[PDB]
This record gives sequence, C-alpha cells and structure tokens, in this order.
Amino acid sequence: IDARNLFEYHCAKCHGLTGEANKRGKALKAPDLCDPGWQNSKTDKEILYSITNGKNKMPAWNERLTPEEIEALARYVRKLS
Ligand code: HEC
Ligand SMILES: [Cl-]
Repeated sequence: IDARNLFEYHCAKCHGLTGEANKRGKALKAPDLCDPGWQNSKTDKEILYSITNGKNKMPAWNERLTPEEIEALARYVRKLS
C-alpha cells in the first residue's frame, strides 16, 4: 500500500504534506502530527481508532478507506517526525 500518496490526497488537506498542520488544519484545531511531543502523547491503537472512528468533531474514515489502508496510514503518520 502507498500510504504516502493516500495521505497527501486524503489527509494533507489539514495536516500538511509534512504533518505540520497548515492554515486549514490550524483553523480546525488540528495537531502537528510531525511534533515529537504530540507523537509521544498518543498510542498506535489510539491513532488507528481515531482514523477509523473520527476524533471529536472530525469524521471517520472507515467509509472511504479499507482497514488495510487505515493501518498503512497509521504507520505513515508515525513516519512523520
Ligand atoms: C481536516 C479537514 C482534517 C482531515 C482531512 C484529516 N484530519 Fe486528522 N485531524 C484533524 C483535526 C482537527 C484533528 C484534531 C481533532 C481533535 O479535536 O482533537 C485531527 C486528529 C488526527 C489524529 C490524532 C487522533 C487523536 O486521537 O489524537 C490523527 C492520527 C489524524 N488526525 C490523522 C489523519 C489522517 C490519517 C487523515 C487522512 C486519512 C486525517 N487525519 C484527515 C483534521 C483533519
Ligand atoms: Cl478525500
């Protein structure tokens, strides 16, 4: 699975290509995925859950993405630090 490319289409809209949240993401109170501080405040089961189910006001991706695709993405979110 090409998790980078799934990410940049689906996700980079808010988190930015590098995972520093851009002005769209900042305005929605997005975190900086790229931040080691943030990365260390979450687990993988937490990340997988939030992509699958949505997080506070944010929608779930388990319609548009397969479980496989969500896992690759979770592993990709980790590669941004
Ligand atoms: C804006 C329109 C977003 C898009 C598109 C995606 N995400 Fe997101 N994400 C966004 C916000 C505003 C937040 C914070 C929500 C809050 O109230 O805390 C998040 C959060 C995440 C997280 C962290 C989840 C957690 O429980 O802390 C992750 C791992 C994450 N987002 C990843 C992610 C992926 C993989 C996306 C594409 C499939 C994606 N997000 C889309 C804003 C937006
Ligand atoms: Cl999309």
